[PDB]
Amino acid sequence: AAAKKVWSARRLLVLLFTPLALLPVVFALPPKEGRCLFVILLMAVYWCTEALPLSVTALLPIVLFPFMGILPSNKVCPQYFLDTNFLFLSGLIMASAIEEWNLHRRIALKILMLVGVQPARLILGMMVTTSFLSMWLSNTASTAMMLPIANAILKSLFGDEYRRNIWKGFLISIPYSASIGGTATLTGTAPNLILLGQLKSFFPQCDVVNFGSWFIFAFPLMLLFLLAGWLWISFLYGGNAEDRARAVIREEYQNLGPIKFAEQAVFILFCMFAILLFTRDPKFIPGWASLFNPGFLSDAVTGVAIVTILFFFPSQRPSLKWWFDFKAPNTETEPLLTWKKAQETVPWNIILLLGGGFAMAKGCEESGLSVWIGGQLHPLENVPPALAVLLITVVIAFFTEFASNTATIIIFLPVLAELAIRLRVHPLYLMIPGTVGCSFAFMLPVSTPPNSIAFASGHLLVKDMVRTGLLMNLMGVLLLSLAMNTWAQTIFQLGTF
Amino acid sequence: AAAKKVWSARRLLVLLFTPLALLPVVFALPPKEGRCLFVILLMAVYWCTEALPLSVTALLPIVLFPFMGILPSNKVCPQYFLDTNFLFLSGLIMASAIEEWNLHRRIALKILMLVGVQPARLILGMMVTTSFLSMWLSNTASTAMMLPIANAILKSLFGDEYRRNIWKGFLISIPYSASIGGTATLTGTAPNLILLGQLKSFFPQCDVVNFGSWFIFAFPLMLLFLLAGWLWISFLYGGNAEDRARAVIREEYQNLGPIKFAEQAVFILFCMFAILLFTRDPKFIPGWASLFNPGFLSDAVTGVAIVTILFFFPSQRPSLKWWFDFKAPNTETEPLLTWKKAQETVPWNIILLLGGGFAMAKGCEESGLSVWIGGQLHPLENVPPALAVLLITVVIAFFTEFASNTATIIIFLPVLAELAIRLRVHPLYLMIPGTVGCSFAFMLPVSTPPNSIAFASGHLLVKDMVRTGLLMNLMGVLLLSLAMNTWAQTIFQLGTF
Ligand SMILES: CC(C)CCC[C@@H](C)[C@H]1CC[C@H]2[C@@H]3CC=C4C[C@@H](O)CC[C@]4(C)[C@H]3CC[C@]12C
Ligand SMILES: CC(C)CCC[C@@H](C)[C@H]1CC[C@H]2[C@@H]3CC=C4C[C@@H](O)CC[C@]4(C)[C@H]3CC[C@]12C
Ligand SMILES: CC(C)CCC[C@@H](C)[C@H]1CC[C@H]2[C@@H]3CC=C4C[C@@H](O)CC[C@]4(C)[C@H]3CC[C@]12C
Ligand SMILES: CC(C)CCC[C@@H](C)[C@H]1CC[C@H]2[C@@H]3CC=C4C[C@@H](O)CC[C@]4(C)[C@H]3CC[C@]12C
Ligand SMILES: CC(C)CCC[C@@H](C)[C@H]1CC[C@H]2[C@@H]3CC=C4C[C@@H](O)CC[C@]4(C)[C@H]3CC[C@]12C
Ligand SMILES: CC(C)CCC[C@@H](C)[C@H]1CC[C@H]2[C@@H]3CC=C4C[C@@H](O)CC[C@]4(C)[C@H]3CC[C@]12C
Ligand SMILES: CC(C)CCC[C@@H](C)[C@H]1CC[C@H]2[C@@H]3CC=C4C[C@@H](O)CC[C@]4(C)[C@H]3CC[C@]12C
Ligand SMILES: CC(C)CCC[C@@H](C)[C@H]1CC[C@H]2[C@@H]3CC=C4C[C@@H](O)CC[C@]4(C)[C@H]3CC[C@]12C
Ligand SMILES: CC(C)CCC[C@@H](C)[C@H]1CC[C@H]2[C@@H]3CC=C4C[C@@H](O)CC[C@]4(C)[C@H]3CC[C@]12C
Ligand SMILES: CC(C)CCC[C@@H](C)[C@H]1CC[C@H]2[C@@H]3CC=C4C[C@@H](O)CC[C@]4(C)[C@H]3CC[C@]12C
Ligand SMILES: CC(C)CCC[C@@H](C)[C@H]1CC[C@H]2[C@@H]3CC=C4C[C@@H](O)CC[C@]4(C)[C@H]3CC[C@]12C
Ligand SMILES: CC(C)CCC[C@@H](C)[C@H]1CC[C@H]2[C@@H]3CC=C4C[C@@H](O)CC[C@]4(C)[C@H]3CC[C@]12C
Ligand SMILES: CCCCCCCCCCCCCC
Ligand SMILES: CCCCCCCCCCCCCC
Ligand SMILES: CCCCCCCCCCCCCC
Ligand SMILES: CCCCCCCCCCCCCC
Ligand SMILES: CCCCCCCCCCCCCC
Ligand SMILES: CCCCCCCCCCCCCC
Ligand code: NA
Ligand code: NA
Repeated sequence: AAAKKVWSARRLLVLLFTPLALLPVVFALPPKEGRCLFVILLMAVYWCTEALPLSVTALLPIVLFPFMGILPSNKVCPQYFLDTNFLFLSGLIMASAIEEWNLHRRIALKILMLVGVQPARLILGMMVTTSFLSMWLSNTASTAMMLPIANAILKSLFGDEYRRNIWKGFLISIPYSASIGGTATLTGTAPNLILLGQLKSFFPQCDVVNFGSWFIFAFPLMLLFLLAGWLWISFLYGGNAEDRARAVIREEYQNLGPIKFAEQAVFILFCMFAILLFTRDPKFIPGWASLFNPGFLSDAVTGVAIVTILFFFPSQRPSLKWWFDFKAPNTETEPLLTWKKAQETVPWNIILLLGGGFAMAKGCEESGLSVWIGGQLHPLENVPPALAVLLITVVIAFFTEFASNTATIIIFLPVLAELAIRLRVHPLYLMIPGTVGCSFAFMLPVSTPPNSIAFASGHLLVKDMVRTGLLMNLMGVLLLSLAMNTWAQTIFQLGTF
Repeated sequence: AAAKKVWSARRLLVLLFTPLALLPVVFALPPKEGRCLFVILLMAVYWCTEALPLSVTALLPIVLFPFMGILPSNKVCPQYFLDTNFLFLSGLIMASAIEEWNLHRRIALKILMLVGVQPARLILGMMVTTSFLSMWLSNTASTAMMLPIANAILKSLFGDEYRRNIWKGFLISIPYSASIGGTATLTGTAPNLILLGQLKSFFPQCDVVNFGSWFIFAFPLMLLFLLAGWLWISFLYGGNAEDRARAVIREEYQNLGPIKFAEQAVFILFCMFAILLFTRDPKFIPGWASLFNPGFLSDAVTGVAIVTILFFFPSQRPSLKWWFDFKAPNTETEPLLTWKKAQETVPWNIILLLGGGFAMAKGCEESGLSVWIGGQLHPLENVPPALAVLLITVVIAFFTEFASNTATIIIFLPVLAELAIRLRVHPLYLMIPGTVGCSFAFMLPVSTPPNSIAFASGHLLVKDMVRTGLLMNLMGVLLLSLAMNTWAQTIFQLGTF
């Protein structure tokens, strides 16, 4: 009867009744901690229910922290453009340049010719390809470059319900596989570097964690959880015609024609971007960042420097004969990427969302909410450490679904640092589960910017990724427990304290 | 002969030959100061020559400051989203909402009916109206709301060279008049508040400057320089037909129809935005910011809070009968502004440009370049103070043309604070000329975000605003000298030290 009427006004009802519902939180715990917790929970609920646009919800700290006395306006505001947001923006512009010169179509056609016209084969091929792309680039970047290729693939092989279910699954596989791929390498995603820096600050003595040890630990996790995710996606979606389809694919590749100068320039800039990101500061061999002041350089500088080249590099072959040829027309050359096209194709909503995550994080530590959470976990000492770390990674994997991976790892890592020493257990035994599990962002679009990129297409529903990410998070937590129980205690020698 | 060939490749030639030309600067003065000066001059040249897009040039500090050892990456990047950038973004979104509901057309038609079909009358009317709008709102905001009205006006009265010259002049009058209007009131523009805060920090004893004194000092400057600018624009541009034109104007107003609920809601949100901005913290009567922690609240919080309402407020009249009427269709209501339309219509290039200004400013003080500049001005002591302040405001008015007003005022105000004490003159006699003259941004689009908004239309040329802003800056400097010589020495009692 009235259920349809209530469900029609879902937005305003949630907006007006969420602060009222979360009001007892403020009175439950100390004032600043209570107000910060109220802000965090309000932001999470508004993100999950889509009561406000993700960007608008991300701007909530600017209003809430100063009014509640948590952070000044001059402190919460600069958090929205930390250097990580520049790296993500530079990756987005690089992906925009890749799309704009039809390089994604060439890559997609190459993938179809290599793999074939089989939805399961194509899904798995992009799973491994995007994970490989994510071991060196950020998850948001790799997702922003792999949705163009995936959409080209779909428009290729498909030119009823099976098609559109394949659409849903074929597009859900990319952000998930990017989040999977970010975990194995320290350079793969920001939370790994956050873990390393926080370990250096908290524990100068502990130096067993490097690129090699982290890679040998987490690559099996990549393989296992990637296969598990691929099987889940395949089962949920998809369970002389082949010769004709391959003939059409080859005809389309020939219709693409020879590679243009702009495509080669964009691809070479991509290769330089990835190589400079990886070689900036490896932890086994020093990088080129050692040639300058320590701590002055980051991945944001590399990204911005690479992107700057796209805005003045010519898109056509420059010939010295033009200067001598007075008969040649005097027209300005087209750059690789104009700012107009970039501004049209850059998702600034994602930038604002990441900024909201950073701001809510800084509010969390500054208000003392993180210290309060660490203090509240004190009675978790009689509980055996194994399933204690199990429930810790469960709650971390289920809280990273609201904020970004970077925000949740910054919020929770010092809490785990205090908790591990307080419970006389090995710190890494709690350091690593949180860092890996924060990348398990699968429920909502706001969980990670890759998911927002996925719904940028419009073929994915919230309920679908909710249903998939439930079991994705479950298997991720189970494999984290397996890693902590079998081969983490020897690689990082964390089995003895 | 080859002049056309060289002028064809203006972009790359400037890009490659500007660092080479500015190379001796690094060796001329101490290393960090030299590198910072090189960055500032390179950014200014690239902005003036359009060698790179304004946003791309604004991103130069992220690459240059960390590589040159001036600022760390974690200290340059957050400068791009200081709270000044949220206030401007909120104003841009508010202007977008005003445009999206055709309120600008209603205001424009009202202006034509009040004024008449006369280009000089309309130009002057918008001069005073935009100056009035700028006494309480930021220059960028008021410009972003007044270009829509101006474009509606042009499409109204005009439906050969005289038309298009009127186009140029009619569109140049808005950003200029906004920059004029920002100076008279402390709340008018950010540099006035920067002056007040820097005066409080440097000179706690000096408290003669308040809202009333600044207003009575600078309102005559508004009137004089506004009339001078209006005469210059009129002379440069523009030097029973009237009844029929007025009949068409009235017919268009009737075609607009009755004001919709969305238009009234947007206008009321505008009024609340302006009132809350003005009453947040007046310096003669305390505002509502005194109800909270001191220094926690700013104009950014007010702007974001007001803009947040636009994204969930319904655009249609909500009736309680809908709940009882079970036969009514159950469709979601349209909000006042969706995030998609805002993201389409927000000029993020302006946000990046302002961030580049903030970053280059912080690089300027951190590297010691500001202290070096202050030390170099030591031999300017035998020169009489009058024409010394004249040349000081000349160089300030001619340097604010490259960076934003906020960036240049932050860069130069501490330098003037040291210089005034070093030359045993009244500090305000140097405080005020710099603050007012930094708002004299008239040469280039990068001089102030209002100018970028002006070229957002595309009917303005660089040479035209260069030609106009030359004399605009000249008259502004002359009137600053007049104010410093006649009625500043009594209002601020700065004639005796
Ligand atoms: C927003 C909707 C969708 C989810 C539910 C949120 C609200 C109703 C829930 C979430 C967690 C809840 C709190 C959990 C624990 C406590 C401590 C107790 O001593 C008093 C009640 C209090 C403070 C609860 C109040 C209600 C609460 C804030
Ligand atoms: C996880 C699901 C069930 C609920 C949604 C998450 C939020 C709203 C829940 C999860 C656990 C909850 C907390 C559990 C226990 C306490 C201690 C009590 O003295 C005050 C409330 C407080 C601090 C709760 C606040 C609300 C809380 C943070
Ligand atoms: C083996 C015979 C039949 C075919 C030849 C192999 C071809 C199709 C394979 C071999 C190596 C492959 C490349 C390996 C890695 C990458 C990087 C990835 O980001 C996009 C796809 C791309 C660029 C692949 C395209 C297809 C490729 C070029
Ligand atoms: C191929 C394109 C993308 C350019 C990148 C080339 C890479 C491989 C180059 C460029 C700069 C180089 C670094 C420059 C300086 C040093 C310091 C030295 O004590 C050890 C080697 C090391 C750390 C180099 C390693 C290789 C390096 C990172
Ligand atoms: C590096 C030294 C030589 C100075 C800089 C020379 C630059 C400005 C010159 C060298 C070669 C030139 C290119 C040669 C040929 C063409 C094709 C024609 O449609 C004009 C643009 C374009 C694309 C020229 C742009 C300018 C250019 C790139
Ligand atoms: C919302 C963000 C900032 C943090 C995530 C939710 C936090 C506040 C929740 C998640 C799980 C919660 C804990 C769950 C169970 C217990 C056991 C008992 O002693 C009550 C408090 C305590 C220790 C809770 C404290 C609050 C807690 C840590
Ligand atoms: C970029 C173009 C358009 C404008 C001109 C910029 C270059 C050529 C100019 C601007 C200011 C100049 C500097 C001004 C003063 C000095 C100090 C002197 O002891 C050595 C030369 C040196 C260091 C000049 C070198 C050339 C210079 C850097
Ligand atoms: C204003 C026009 C003429 C030039 C463009 C502005 C820049 C490039 C000019 C204006 C004034 C110039 C400065 C004037 C005097 C000196 C002192 C000398 O020991 C080193 C160079 C230095 C520090 C110059 C550097 C370049 C400079 C800052
Ligand atoms: C005097 C007779 C002939 C006509 C009636 C006067 C009308 C046309 C005038 C009187 C006051 C005027 C308003 C005064 C101030 C503003 C705010 C400005 O931001 C937009 C125009 C607007 C909204 C004006 C519109 C025209 C207006 C309503
Ligand atoms: C009309 C719409 C836009 C709402 C704004 C109303 C304005 C005029 C109201 C709202 C909040 C008010 C302030 C609330 C509290 C105080 C502190 C008191 O010691 C002096 C008055 C002062 C400073 C009020 C001044 C008037 C004020 C600023
Ligand atoms: C404040 C209390 C009453 C709870 C919140 C009630 C809100 C959700 C209700 C009250 C009146 C309602 C509006 C009444 C009429 C219409 C027209 C119809 O096309 C549905 C949408 C719309 C625009 C409704 C949207 C939801 C609404 C604004
Ligand atoms: C580029 C930004 C950061 C600053 C603006 C330009 C600065 C560097 C320029 C503008 C005018 C210049 C001054 C002009 C004249 C003199 C007199 C003599 O003693 C040489 C140095 C000195 C004192 C110059 C120092 C540098 C200076 C202050
Ligand atoms: C004085 C009371 C403090 C605790 C309650 C604060 C409630 C703030 C609600 C903000 C809602 C913003 C979105 C509409
Ligand atoms: C104890 C000092 C602060 C008291 C008020 C805290 C809550 C303020 C909420 C402001 C909400 C503004 C929404 C636009
Ligand atoms: C035979 C190979 C021809 C290659 C042509 C394209 C070269 C593109 C180079 C881009 C370099 C970008 C960084 C300077
Ligand atoms: C070691 C030399 C330091 C001084 C010169 C630095 C030159 C930097 C040029 C950067 C140009 C960026 C736009 C192409
Ligand atoms: C004295 C330590 C720094 C030496 C080098 C200074 C100049 C660096 C320029 C880097 C330019 C990078 C362009 C992409
Ligand atoms: C008779 C007057 C009718 C007015 C209808 C429109 C009212 C709009 C109110 C907007 C309020 C925005 C802040 C809550
Ligand atoms: Na997350
Ligand atoms: Na300026």
